[PDB]
Amino acid sequence: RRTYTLADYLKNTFRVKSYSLRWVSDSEYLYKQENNILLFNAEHGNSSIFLENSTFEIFGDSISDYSVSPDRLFVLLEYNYVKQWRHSYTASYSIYDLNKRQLITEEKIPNNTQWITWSQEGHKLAYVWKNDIYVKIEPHLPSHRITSTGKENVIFNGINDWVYEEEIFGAYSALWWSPNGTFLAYAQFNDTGVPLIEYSFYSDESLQYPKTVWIPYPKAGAVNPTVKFFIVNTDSLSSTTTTIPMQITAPASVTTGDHYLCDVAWVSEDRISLQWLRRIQNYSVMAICDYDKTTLVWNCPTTQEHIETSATGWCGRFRPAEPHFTSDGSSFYKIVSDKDGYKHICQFQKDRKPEQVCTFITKGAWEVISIEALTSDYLYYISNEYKEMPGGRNLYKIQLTDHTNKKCLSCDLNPERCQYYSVSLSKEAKYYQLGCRGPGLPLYTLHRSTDQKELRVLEDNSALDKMLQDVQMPSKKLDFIVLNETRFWYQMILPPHFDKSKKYPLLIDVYAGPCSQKADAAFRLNWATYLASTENIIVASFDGRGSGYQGDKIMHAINKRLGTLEVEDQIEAARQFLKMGFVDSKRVAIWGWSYGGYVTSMVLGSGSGVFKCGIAVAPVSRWEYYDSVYTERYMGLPTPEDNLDHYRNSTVMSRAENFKQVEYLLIHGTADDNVHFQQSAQISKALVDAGVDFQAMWYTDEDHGIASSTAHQHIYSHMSHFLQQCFSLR
Amino acid sequence: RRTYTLADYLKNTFRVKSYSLRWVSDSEYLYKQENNILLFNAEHGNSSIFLENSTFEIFGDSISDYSVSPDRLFVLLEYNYVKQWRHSYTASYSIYDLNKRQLITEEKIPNNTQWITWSQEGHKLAYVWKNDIYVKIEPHLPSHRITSTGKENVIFNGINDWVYEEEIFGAYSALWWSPNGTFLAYAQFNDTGVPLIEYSFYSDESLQYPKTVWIPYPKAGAVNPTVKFFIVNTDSLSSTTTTIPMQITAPASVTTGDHYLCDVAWVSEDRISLQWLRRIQNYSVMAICDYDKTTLVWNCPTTQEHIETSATGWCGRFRPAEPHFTSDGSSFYKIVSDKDGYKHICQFQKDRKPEQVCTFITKGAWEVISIEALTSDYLYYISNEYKEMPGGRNLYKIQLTDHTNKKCLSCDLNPERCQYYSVSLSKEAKYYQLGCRGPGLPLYTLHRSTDQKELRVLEDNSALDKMLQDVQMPSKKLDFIVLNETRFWYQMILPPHFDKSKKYPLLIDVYAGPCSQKADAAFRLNWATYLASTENIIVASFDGRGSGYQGDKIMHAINKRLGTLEVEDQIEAARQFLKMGFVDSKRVAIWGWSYGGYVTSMVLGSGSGVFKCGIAVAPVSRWEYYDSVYTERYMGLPTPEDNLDHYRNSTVMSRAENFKQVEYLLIHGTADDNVHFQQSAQISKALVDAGVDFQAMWYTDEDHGIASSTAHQHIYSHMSHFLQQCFSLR
Ligand SMILES: *[C@@H](N)[C@@H]1CC[C@H](C#C)N1C(=O)[C@@H](N)C1CCCC1
Repeated sequence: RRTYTLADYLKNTFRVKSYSLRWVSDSEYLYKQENNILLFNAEHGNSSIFLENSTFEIFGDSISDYSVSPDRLFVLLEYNYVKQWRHSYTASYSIYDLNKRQLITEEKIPNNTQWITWSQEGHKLAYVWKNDIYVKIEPHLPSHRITSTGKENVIFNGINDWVYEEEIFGAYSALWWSPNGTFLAYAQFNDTGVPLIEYSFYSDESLQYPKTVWIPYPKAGAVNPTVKFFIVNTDSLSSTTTTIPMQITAPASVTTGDHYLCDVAWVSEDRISLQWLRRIQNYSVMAICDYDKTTLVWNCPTTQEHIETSATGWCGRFRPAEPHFTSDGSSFYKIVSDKDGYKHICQFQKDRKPEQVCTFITKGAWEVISIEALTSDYLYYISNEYKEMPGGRNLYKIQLTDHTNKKCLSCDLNPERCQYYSVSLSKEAKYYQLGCRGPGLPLYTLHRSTDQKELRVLEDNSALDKMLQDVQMPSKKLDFIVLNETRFWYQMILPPHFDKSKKYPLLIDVYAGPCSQKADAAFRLNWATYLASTENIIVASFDGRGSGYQGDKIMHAINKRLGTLEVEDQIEAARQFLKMGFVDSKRVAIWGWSYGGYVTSMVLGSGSGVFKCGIAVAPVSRWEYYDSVYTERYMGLPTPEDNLDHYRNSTVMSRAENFKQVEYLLIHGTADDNVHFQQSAQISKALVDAGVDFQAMWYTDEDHGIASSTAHQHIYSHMSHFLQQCFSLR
Repeated sequence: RRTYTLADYLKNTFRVKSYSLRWVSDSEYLYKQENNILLFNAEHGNSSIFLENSTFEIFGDSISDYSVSPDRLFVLLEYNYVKQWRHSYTASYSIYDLNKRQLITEEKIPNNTQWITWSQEGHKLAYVWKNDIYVKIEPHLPSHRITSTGKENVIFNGINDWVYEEEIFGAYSALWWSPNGTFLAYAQFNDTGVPLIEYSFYSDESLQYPKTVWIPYPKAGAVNPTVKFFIVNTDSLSSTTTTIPMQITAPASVTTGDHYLCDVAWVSEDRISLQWLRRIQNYSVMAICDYDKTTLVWNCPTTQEHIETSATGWCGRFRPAEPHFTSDGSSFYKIVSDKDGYKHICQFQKDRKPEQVCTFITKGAWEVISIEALTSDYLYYISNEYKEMPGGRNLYKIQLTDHTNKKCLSCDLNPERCQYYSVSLSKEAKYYQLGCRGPGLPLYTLHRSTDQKELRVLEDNSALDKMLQDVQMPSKKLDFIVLNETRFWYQMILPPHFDKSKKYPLLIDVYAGPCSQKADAAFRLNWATYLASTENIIVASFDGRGSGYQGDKIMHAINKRLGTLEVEDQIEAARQFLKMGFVDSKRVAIWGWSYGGYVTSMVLGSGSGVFKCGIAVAPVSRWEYYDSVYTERYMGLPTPEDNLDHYRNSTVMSRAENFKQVEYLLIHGTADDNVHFQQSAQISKALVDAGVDFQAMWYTDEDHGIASSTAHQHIYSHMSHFLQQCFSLR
């Protein structure tokens, strides 16, 4: 009869396993086992050593990661990893020759690389160092410098600047090898007119004078970085001191004013697909470009233009979805909202057709989460269609030649244990591995695409299961309440022997940002687990308006006015929970991180009287402080000629007064390059001028995630005690 | 039966009056009455209007202050005051012609002056603007630019750089008019090699991007600014486009390495006195310089050198005391430690004499606080001699011609009400005003120097007295405990009907920095008053080793090792207090600001088990972070060749562990240019790595004094609740 301690959480007492494989072909994959990379034969467990407990130990214990060339001939050894922003980071590398069985030592690779990657084919390498792109046709050979315009915080070649890395692409990389590795496409960013944000860094107590970090960061309405797209021919390198990359210029309907590069996708090797977006993400264009053999130039004829548009809000969930072309690149499938506002799959022809560019292959009041693979006859995707649960994830498949032949491949398997699947098909969809993140303990299995014969079970958390037997785990209800005649899903983490007649304190876990989803069928062991299993607190989340994957009617509901409906609906959800009975209305709280911290703060400052206390970590206090790409996507420009008013209305400080009726805890990281601290600093100041007492806590040199070990532990313990004090427990 | 509320303190319910006069001659003074400057006749209350309720109102309500030329012909009107550091600030000025009865409008004075002042004689003005010195022989006339080397954060002409303003001179000014206004002496500082500290400023929530303030600030051991001393001849100005100032060069025994300018003092008009100090304040030299009429140059012959030295610690209390020359400038009196280490008054002859430069005029185990005036026959000073109370202040006087004719002039007056006097003699000591800060309510009276006949009572707080009748005011014991065979004074603010048999919670109010004094006989209405009158908390302070005015044996006890004895003795004092009975050992706290916050933190982190909780505001966490002039004066240089070890031993972070046994509250101001925040940031981080929970609070854009109105209120309320929570009250 043991509970789930805060220590169980902080020390990670109960490890949850998984099976992260790396398809190397249509029939074999790689898998790390006891610091050994093994090659597995999907079909017969037939295994085999690929890299030993050994190898990795040479470069000390600093071996951050590894990357096997596609032709399985060499292996990249990452080490001396140094983080920088969400995805950026710099490591040192070593190429290990599998065949010759030793480390290539000749033409090494810069001891401070910002990015590196093999071609899709052989053993070609492209890496960015000092903001410049370099190429090595083969591992033993010398580097060919592709660019030289590179310069810190000014010119980025092959890597994204801060805002692009964070809001557009999602990674540091801005390189794209064409299939058959003939070309190498890359983007270039000029951060010149972009303003700077400059926070302090204290470092070891031995540093006598604190450093200062500057970053070209564009806040709402500020001048943004600029782009340029190039494609350099890899094959000529050996016969020149320099090659002259060819530039593609965004489509006219985008060049008139500020705009961004949305996504890159190689169709074939003489055809590439680029997606562009206007600064006001109202409009989007996806041009298809062909390589002219004669004049050695790329053409992006307006006939292959393709326009995406939204009269309700913005394009895509967080940006236009990616296209998936056929072999002959004659057509492509892409997820777009249908006549009803439901993100579905439809076909396109390379050449645009007058208001008929699409033919939907999917219909219904549910949405396609993502396209997973496109065979010559099949299109495997993932949707939240099954059991009308927008919070669930299942793997479907449609026969191209017959859109009727639609079959779910995960819906049966374990309806009880699994309702949230993650997938991963082999190079040519011959086999497919399934990741059950579903309600119960995560379950990984691999099947044979043909008949779905579950070849075997790769990982069932039997171990974690035996362990959790001696612990009083909490439960998780995932249902939905209905407001103004609409389904609105929510979830609750119920403490152990939860008795519907007694009354418990309630903690609302918030996010509620555009296209967010907190109510789902995924298994987790987090802080909320400890809060229910040991403090008997009910932790609930509610996906209200402007959220999830339930159509644009719900998502675009927030458009041009954040800090409105999503906040309100969060309060309503609490009301409703109270009406369910088992909630001690005298002890109801709410917390959130980043966007969630904003809503938390906006709820606490609404004076609805419904909440006692709350905690906001790295909150946003007013949209002018946040970056352009994100903010503007929903708020437009902060100008009288546009949406300045809603900007100035959705301020947290403008609600300082109402905080007198609440115990508030504001937490922020000192080195937060994302949500600047200026944000919380502006809040504390607002409350101080209002004469409202509250509790604060800064985390010296912590990121936007306050995730260093010691900090992570400290911030959760401190938040626990805050709730304990607030709920009269502790 | 009403108590003294936290509101009584914060809103300043009970105003304490005073009488701030401005001697205009040996017989008349100025006094502000209902926004009217009145001229009073010391002798017969004979008054008279000098400036009206009027005048001041023209320049709106922005009239920051006023300054009457010595020849009472014009008045300076300060307005548009903008603070910057402790004493620095910039205002706008207007010269008001008393005679012509209107504002001089012609040759105005720069709308952003950094400093200004009349000559000691007529109506000459010298002011610094844009770091350059300017002169106006008379108010209606045009400015004569004296310097032009001026440049922000680099070259300072006539004003002090940050460290000098803060640690050496105590004011922004670096100008000195000679008597008879012929010359104008000034110092010039080059901040060139001095490193920068750069904190952020957020300002109104409308500022989209936070500013950054940089300041050339030299931390312990860092490169210091450099000095140069000039004297320009004011009389030539009218006959040149430019004048060439003459430079005086510090004495040889100081020029070998880093050093500072200690103090400037004009002896006569052909003789000036400069005091210099080595970077290691072990040594000091006070040269006397004469103006050569022939070669038009100043000479500072080594024969008039004069050397001050300390084999126990540093020179002076916070720097060498100032000299007080005779009329004919043949001799001068200055406060220096005697053979026993007691700061006393002794005579010097312009020319130094081989190890006999001094002749003490004072002896005893008490010290002379300061010299107040030097007549042709009398020397008025202030000491803590009376009743062997080092915490008391009395005005004495000695007949020069007979050192026996020593008489105290304030010791009788009101032994009950007054034990802490402040003085102020007329231009030639014909009359003298007394300021009773003593035990009881402050009492101001003026007397006639001849026989001390108290002419009248200028201010007795009868008003405040009538008011405090209906309030249960706390008492204040000022006694001393004896440790290791030595007197050590302490004081306690006892709650109203204090009953020696019951038991109260204890709050130690700390400072305990070198030459500090918290135990004195001065009347005050502060936070501690509220804490006793309404929370029944005993607030006590203790002057232990390395403190007050009780000889160098006690003061220099800390030398080369801060964060030692002064911390310990503070704990001992608590022990002793407990042994006195009336202290609930289960509820003992301790707080402090700046230096006090350091000791508080060092005590809490000592694991002595004696304290429950504590509060540290803008603390120092390790001496390498604090500035050079201050730190080095007691710690030397942070180098292995000197005192690096004691620097690294006295760290607050090195005691993180021991904080597990304490409720700690760390508070810091965001725009603290004095104690950088880097300090608290380094502490929070230390505790977080130690896994020690604690409470924090930052004050957005607040100074080192967190003294803006809203902030001041907020920080005390928050501290109150912290103690309330800690002491189980609230
Ligand atoms: C906190 N999560 C901040 C607050 C605003 C925005 C959101 C949501 N945000 C981000 O960090 C975003 N970059 C966000 C990360 C995942 C999708 C976009």
